[PDB]
Amino acid sequence: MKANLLCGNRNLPKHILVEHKHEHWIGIDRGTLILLESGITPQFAVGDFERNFIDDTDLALGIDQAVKRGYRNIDVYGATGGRLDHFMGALQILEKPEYAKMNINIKLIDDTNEIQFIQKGQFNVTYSEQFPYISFIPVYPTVISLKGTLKLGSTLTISSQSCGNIEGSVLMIRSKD
Amino acid sequence: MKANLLCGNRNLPKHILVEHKHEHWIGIDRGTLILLESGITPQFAVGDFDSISDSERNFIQQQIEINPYNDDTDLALGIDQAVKRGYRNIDVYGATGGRLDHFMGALQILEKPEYAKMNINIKLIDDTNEIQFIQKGQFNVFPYISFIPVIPTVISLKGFKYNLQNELTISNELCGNIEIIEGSVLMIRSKDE
Amino acid sequence: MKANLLCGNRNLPKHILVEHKHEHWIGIDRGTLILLESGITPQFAVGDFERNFIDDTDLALGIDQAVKRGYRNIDVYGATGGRLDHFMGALQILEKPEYAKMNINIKLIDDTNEIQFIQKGQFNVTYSEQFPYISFIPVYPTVISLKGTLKLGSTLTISSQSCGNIEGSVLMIRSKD
Amino acid sequence: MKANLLCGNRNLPKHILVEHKHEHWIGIDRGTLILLESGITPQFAVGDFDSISDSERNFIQQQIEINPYNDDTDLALGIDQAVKRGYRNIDVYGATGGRLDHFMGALQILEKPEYAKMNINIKLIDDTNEIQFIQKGQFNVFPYISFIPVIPTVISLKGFKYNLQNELTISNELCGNIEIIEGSVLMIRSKDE
Amino acid sequence: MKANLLCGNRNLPKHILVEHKHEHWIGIDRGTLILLESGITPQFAVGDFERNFIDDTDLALGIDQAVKRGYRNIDVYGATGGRLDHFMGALQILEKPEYAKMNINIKLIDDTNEIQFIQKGQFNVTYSEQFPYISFIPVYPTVISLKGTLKLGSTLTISSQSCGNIEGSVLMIRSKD
Amino acid sequence: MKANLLCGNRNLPKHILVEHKHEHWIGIDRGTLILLESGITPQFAVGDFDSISDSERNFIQQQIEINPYNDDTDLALGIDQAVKRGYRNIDVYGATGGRLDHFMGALQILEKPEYAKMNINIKLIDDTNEIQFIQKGQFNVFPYISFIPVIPTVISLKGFKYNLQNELTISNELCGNIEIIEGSVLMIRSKDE
Ligand code: NA
Ligand code: NA
Ligand code: NA
Ligand code: NA
Ligand code: NA
Ligand code: NA
Ligand code: NA
Ligand code: NA
Ligand code: NA
Repeated sequence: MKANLLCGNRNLPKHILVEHKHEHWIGIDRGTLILLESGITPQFAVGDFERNFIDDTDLALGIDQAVKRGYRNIDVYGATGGRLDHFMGALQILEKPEYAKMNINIKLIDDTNEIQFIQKGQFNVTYSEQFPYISFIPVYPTVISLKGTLKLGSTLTISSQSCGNIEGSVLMIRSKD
Repeated sequence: MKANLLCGNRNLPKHILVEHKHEHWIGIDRGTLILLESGITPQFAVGDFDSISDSERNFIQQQIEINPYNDDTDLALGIDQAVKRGYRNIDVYGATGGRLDHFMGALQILEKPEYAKMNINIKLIDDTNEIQFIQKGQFNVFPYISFIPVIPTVISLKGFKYNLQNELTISNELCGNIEIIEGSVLMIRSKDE
Repeated sequence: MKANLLCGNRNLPKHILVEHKHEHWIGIDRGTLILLESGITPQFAVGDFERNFIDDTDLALGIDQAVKRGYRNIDVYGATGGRLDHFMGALQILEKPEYAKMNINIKLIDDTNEIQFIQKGQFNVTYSEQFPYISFIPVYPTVISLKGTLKLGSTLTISSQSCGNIEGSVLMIRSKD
Repeated sequence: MKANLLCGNRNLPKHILVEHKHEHWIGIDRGTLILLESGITPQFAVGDFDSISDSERNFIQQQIEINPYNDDTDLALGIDQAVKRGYRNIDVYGATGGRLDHFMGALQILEKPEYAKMNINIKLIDDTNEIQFIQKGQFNVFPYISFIPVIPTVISLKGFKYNLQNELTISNELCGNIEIIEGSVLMIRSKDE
Repeated sequence: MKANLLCGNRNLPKHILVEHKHEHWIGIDRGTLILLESGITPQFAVGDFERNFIDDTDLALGIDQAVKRGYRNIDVYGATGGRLDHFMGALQILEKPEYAKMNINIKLIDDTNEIQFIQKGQFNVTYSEQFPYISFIPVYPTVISLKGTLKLGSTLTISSQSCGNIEGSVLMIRSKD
Repeated sequence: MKANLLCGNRNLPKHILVEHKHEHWIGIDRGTLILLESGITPQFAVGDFDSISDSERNFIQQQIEINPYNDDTDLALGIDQAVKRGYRNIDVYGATGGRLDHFMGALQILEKPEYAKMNINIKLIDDTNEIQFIQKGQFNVFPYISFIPVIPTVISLKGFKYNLQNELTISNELCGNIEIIEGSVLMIRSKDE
C-alpha cells in the first residue's frame, strides 16, 4: 500500500493533489489543512495547527505510524523549502536504522527532486523521463557504479538501468535539469 | 441521526477521535481546531476560534463556521443548531474539568424544557462519566449509577429500595427500573477507578 | 458559512453548478430537482415539485431557515426570469426588516446581475472585473457617493473602492456591460 | 442493511425525513415525489408517479424508477425488491390512514411466509404505531402492546397472565417474554395519546 | 432504471467509464476489477476473478439479476473481442424467450456496434449520428422495411425514422462506417 | 467503528456479502479475492493472494494490500492492523471448517491479553456460531449457549444453577447474568439445527 504525506505547500509537483486526489493521504502539521481545503480526507493527521493516534517530530510520528500501519511505499511532499531544519528533520527520518531491515521505501519528493536513503549493499537504478540527474551524498562510504565533509562533484550531476553498490550509506538525489 | 460535539481536550475518552472519525462532528470553540488537526471536517462550528492565515479563516469561516443569532453560550447554540438540522442523539465531549462554571452551564442545557417535549437525547461524556437529564415519567436502563434531583419523588427497582422516595442513592450499582413520580433528576453513570 | 440557493435554471452564471458542486446548496421548488440531476445533495429543500423542516413563499421559507441555521453569506440563483412575481417575491425577502439588525448578507445573482439591499447607513464598495456598472434603487432616500416613483438615470449606470452613505433604503444593482 | 419506504404523507412521524435524511429511502407511488421534494434521492422507486417535464421523467425513469415484472401491489414489489438487494430491516412509513383497503394489503405483506423463513424484519410505522408479524416460536421485546391473531396459542410473562391461552390482551402495558405455541399474531405497539 | 454491465475492456467506447461514472454499473467476471480500478462501486458483481446474490454463464446470471431487479434498459459493454464464444454467449442471452413478453431492452455495445434482438412484430428505427449502417440477421424470418444459413447483403449495410416489421426473429446491428 | 474480516468462503452466513456490502471489510488471504469478486473494495488486506496480471497486482498491492512487519499469522496481523486504525468491534468470518489448526489459532487471538485491557470486541462468526472471549469480571448478555474455560470459577443466573462453580454447562439455553470469579472462558452461541 502506498501512503502520500503532505506537510506543506511549498515546491509541490504540479497538480499532485488533483491527479492523486483518490489515493491515501496523511496530513502533517499544516499539510492537514491544505488537504482539507482541497477536498481530501486524510487517513489520519499529526501535529497541531493527531496525538491520540496509535521525543519525536510530527513528521517522524506520522511516518512511523504509516510504517506501523503496513504502508511500504511512502512519498513525502511539502518537506522542502521555507524553514530548512524541517527539511533536515525529514532527511533524518530516511536514515532511521529501524527502517533498514524492513523492505520499506521512503522518499521526499518536490517539483524538482526525489530523495532516498540508499544503505549498504547493491541496488538498481531505472532511468526516468523528468529526472535526468543523479547524485550520491554520503551520510566512510565507497561506491561502484556503471561509470566508476567531502565536497566533490565526482558523484554529483550525472546522467535502461545501472548498478549502484555501496561497499557506508548515502542519500540518492534525482533532480530535473 | 447522531452528532458528537467537541468543546476541548480535557478528560476526553482516549482515542475518541480515531474510533469515531467517520461520525458527524461539531466543533465548539477550541474543539473546532482539535477536530481539524486530527484531520476531521466538522459539519459546522460555533466559537471565536483562532486563525493563522486568511487562507485558513476564509476556509473555516465559509464551510465550517456558522453564526447563529443570539445571550446563550457557544455550547447552547451548538446544541440548538444540531437539533435544527435533525440530530436526535447528541454526545457532548470536552465539557468537564477546568473552569466548572462552564461544566455547570452544560448541565443547564440538558435541563432545558424545550428538549423534554421533543424526542432528543443529549448526553455529556468524558473518560469516566456519562450524564443525562430524566424528566417526570418512567424509564429503564459504568458500574456506578447516581441520581441527583434538579427541581422530586423517585422509585427504583433493580438498584435497591427507593419507593415513593422523596428527595442516599448517590452511588448505586445496578434490566432495571426507575420512575420519576415528581420533579426531575440528572442521572450520572461512573466507572470504577 | 456560505449558503447557495437554487430556485430555477434561467439566467444561471456559467458552470455555477460544476465550479461550486462541493459547496452548501439548498433547493427551492424546482431548483431542488436541478440540483439532484447535477449530482448535488441539498442540505435541505423547500417547496413542492420541504415542509417538515425546522403565510410565506417557498423561497422566503428556505432563506429564513438558512438564516436560522447560522448562514451569514446567502447567494440566491435562478430567481430572475420567467414569472416575474417570483423575482419580486425575492426582492421582498432582501427587504425584510428582520434581516436588518443581523450581520447577514443576502443577494440575488444571475449571469448578469448581483442584487443586494443596502439599508440606512454607510457602506463601502470594492471594484469588480465582470461587473462595471452600479445602480441604486430606492425602496425618501438621500445618498452621497464619491461622485455625488422617481425615474432618473442619476443613480443608475455608473462606473479601488468608494463610499456609499444613505441619509431611507435602496437596492444596489451591479451588472455586466 | 436498513431501508425506509415512503408510501405517502399521512400520519408520518414528524421530522422523519430530516432526522433520517442520510439513510436508504425507497419511494412507493406518491412517496417518490415527497422524497425528492425534500431533496432526498431514493435508492429506487415503484409506482406510476407524475411528471411535469421530460427532463424530469427522464431523470426519475432512468436512475430511480425500477419496473419489477408482475398482480402484486406497488408496496409488495417495493418490499420484494428491497429484499432482493440485501435489505434486512425494512421500515414502511406512510401506509396508514386514508383508504384502509391499502393499509390491509400492507398487513398481508408482513404475513407472507416467504419472509418468515428468511431473517427479514418488516415493520409498518406511523406517528402513533409500530406493527410487525410474529410467527410460531418464542421471542422477547410506546407503552401499549397488543397481539392480534392472524391464523393460535399464546403465553406471555412480563405483561400479565396468558398461559397456553388460546385465541383480551388487546392493550397490554409491559425485558419481557412472549411465546407463540401455535398460529401467528400481529404485534402492535401504541403510544399514550 | 438503466443498468450498465462491464465484462471486459476490449473495444469499449471512448471515455465510457468517465462520462458515465455515476450511473448504475454491474461487474461481470473481470469487468468487476476494471470498474474498481476506475473508482466505480458496482451495484453487484458476478463471476470469479458474486454467487451469494439473489447451468448459466456469469453474464447470463448478471443480466438475469438485473432484469429481476427491475432494470428495463440494460447496456452490455466489453462483450465483443478476444474469446468469441463469450461474445456468442452474449447473443444467446438477447434471445432468451423469457425476455420476450417483458417490455425489456437489452443490447451489446462496443466502440463500433450496437446489437439488439428484434423479435416477431413491428418496430420503429430512429436515425443516429455515429451509426449510419443497419443490418438484420435472422436467428424463417420475413421482413418489410421502408426500402424493401442465408448469406445475402440484401439486409446488411444499409442507411427521421422507418418501419421494420417481421412477419421469425432477427438481430439488429447498427455500426459505424 | 466496525470492521468485518473475511478469511475464506467456508461456513459463511448466507448473503453476508450482499447484506453488509457497505460496511468496512478487511481481506485475509483468500478472503481478499472473494471480497473483490463480489465488487467490494477492502479497506486493506493481508496475505499472499494470487494475481492474474500486473495491472491487477499493481492495483491490489498499492491501494489494498498492506505489509505489517512481523511470527504472527495473517489473521492476527489483520486484527492488530484493524485495532491500530481505531476499529473497536471486529467480526471475523470465514475462520471455521477445513484445517482446524487455523480455527484454533483464530481462538488464540481472542485470548490475547493485549485486547482484554483495551475496550475491543472481537467475535468469530459462521452460519451456525458466534464465539467471543470473556475475561475475569461480571457481564450479562442462537438458543444454545456454552462456556469453555481457557485458563476458572463461574456463576450464572438466567441459565440454570452454577454458583461459585469451579471448572456441564456445555449447552445452556437462556436478560441474563454471568460472572467470572476466576480465570477466563470462551462463550459460544449456537443455533438449533
Ligand atoms: Na491508515
Ligand atoms: Na446521546
Ligand atoms: Na478534571
Ligand atoms: Na444546513
Ligand atoms: Na424493521
Ligand atoms: Na388516520
Ligand atoms: Na442493484
Ligand atoms: Na464484534
Ligand atoms: Na465445517
